[PDB]
Amino acid sequence: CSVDIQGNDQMQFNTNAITVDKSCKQFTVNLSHPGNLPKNVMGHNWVLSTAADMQGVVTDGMASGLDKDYLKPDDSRVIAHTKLIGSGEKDSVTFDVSKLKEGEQYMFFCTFPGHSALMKGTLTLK
Ligand SMILES: [Cu+2]
Repeated sequence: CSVDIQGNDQMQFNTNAITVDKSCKQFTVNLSHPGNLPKNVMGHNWVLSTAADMQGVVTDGMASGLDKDYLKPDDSRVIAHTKLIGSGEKDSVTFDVSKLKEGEQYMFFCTFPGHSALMKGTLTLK
């Protein structure tokens, strides 16, 4: 596995490169959030996808807007999204690891309006 990742008010993250073990049936991510800069001024998503899909889930996800969770509905290009948290929250995602092959490249990110540039990392498997 579990990671404990957290973003600031800088538009950053920490763990801009994850590694999930194969000797582990599921994976869980926990997002937290640090200063008082609300979920309309700095919210952070932790969405996962492959570095060939991101443009979908960033773009289509900024289309959706706030309420939709800056990440559209269904998106079968996401294997894991937490939700848009903000200052003082925490949330979590407990996904399968079936859902990921090995020898694929997966990037993670925050679909809020422009933080998918400084907030990206990688998820390789194992
Ligand atoms: Cu963000």
